[PDB]
Amino acid sequence: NNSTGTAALAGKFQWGPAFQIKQVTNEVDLVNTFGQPTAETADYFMSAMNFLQYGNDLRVVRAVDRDTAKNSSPIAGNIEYTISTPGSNYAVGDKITVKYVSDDIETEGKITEVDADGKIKKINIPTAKIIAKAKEVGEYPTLGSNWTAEISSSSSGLAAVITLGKIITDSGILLAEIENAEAAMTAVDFQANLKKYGIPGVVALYPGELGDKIEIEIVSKADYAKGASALLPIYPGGGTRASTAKAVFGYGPQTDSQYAIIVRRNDAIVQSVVLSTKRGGKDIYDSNIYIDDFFAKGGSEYIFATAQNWPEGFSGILTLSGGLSSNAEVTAGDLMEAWDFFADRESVDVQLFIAGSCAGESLETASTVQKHVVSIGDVRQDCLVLCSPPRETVVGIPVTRAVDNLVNWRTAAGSYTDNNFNISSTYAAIDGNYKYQYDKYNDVNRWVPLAADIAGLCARTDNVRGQILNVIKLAIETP
Repeated sequence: NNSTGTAALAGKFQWGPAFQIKQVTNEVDLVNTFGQPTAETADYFMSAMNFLQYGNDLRVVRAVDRDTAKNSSPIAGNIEYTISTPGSNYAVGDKITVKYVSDDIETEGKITEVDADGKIKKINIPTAKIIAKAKEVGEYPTLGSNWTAEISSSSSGLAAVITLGKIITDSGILLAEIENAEAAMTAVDFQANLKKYGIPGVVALYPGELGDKIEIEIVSKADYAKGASALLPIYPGGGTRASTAKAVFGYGPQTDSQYAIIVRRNDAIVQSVVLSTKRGGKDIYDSNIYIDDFFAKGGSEYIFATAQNWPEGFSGILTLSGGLSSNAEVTAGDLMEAWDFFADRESVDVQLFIAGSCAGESLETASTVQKHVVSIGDVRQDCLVLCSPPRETVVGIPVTRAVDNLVNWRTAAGSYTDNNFNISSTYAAIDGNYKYQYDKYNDVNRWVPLAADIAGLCARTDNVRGQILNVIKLAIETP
């Protein structure tokens, strides 16, 4: 395609997919997918963006901390609670009351599952009011000490003991690759709470606080006819809200195990589908609409779900929260794990390697990541690992000091003996100052690794050096 200028980029982004070789072609198409540049993301958004200027195709891989990244979920609003002593002779809509020091805060809780003897098996306490009061008095999400829960005064039956913990802030789920896809959606620990708080397994598709803006609306074949009147409840916040299902769908839920799903971000009805919890079942087109499969195959850009522990006849409003992409602490290695996705010609045909994108990171990682990226093009020898200097070394100081630094770094010598870049590949193209662009998003002038740019400048000229596009200043010039 002029010799198939396929770039390759890996780094931290505001939005997943995490650890996936998702391909990108437009700017407005990468924003859609990994979108705005945060002050922790900048140099990677730019890296891509100002490449797609000379760019046909870009293959990226988002680096997430696997240990602390989180996909927004419906678990992450609820409130710890443990039925210390199941009562007896209780029933199902017996109301529960959460007090703050003998003072009523929430009074809309309610037992929701008993057995034959009235032994309390499951309850549901809305947290809208309490997290409010709790935030308001420093006890968030700690809680516990002055926070108490009693039953109606009273339900038919007696003896019970509910014990309150903290406000759960761990969404309890992270989706990365798809080999693990619903396998994380089906972890004892996760699936556990989906039972405990009687909700379905519906989570945001990509790690990130950006997922908190999603709001699923679920209606079953049951409350679908009453679709207008049916007053869907809101988990975990509380309160209700008139359904909308029949007022958005023509083709309504067919079988009793089919549900209407309406996904919203910012009041926008981002997606609208009908799915089934029973394998095989299809729409009027023999399209397998069994939940687990539908999503298993790029079914939805926004969310991801699993029929497992999906409450029968469940209808309500799910509120995703606790969503948490942490670039906060993506370790250098967490980057190298990512880059590795390209280290075999068997798998990915990628011609160029944007590497300078780490220019800004911890000087150490600035060097050791790239250094390693070179050792991927080296061992594969179907590419160009192009690489740029660390901001530290080139942007602040005057040229006098500037060059001294660069040459020391390229060997060992003075200050950068340790974090050197002392390698020598015929595939290694290093990258020689650092560019000063304007950031149409944050609306600020910003220094970015120049390598990202020259790489697109290659996909161009011949097959894979002529002024660069959007520069407005270079660290050194020229002369």
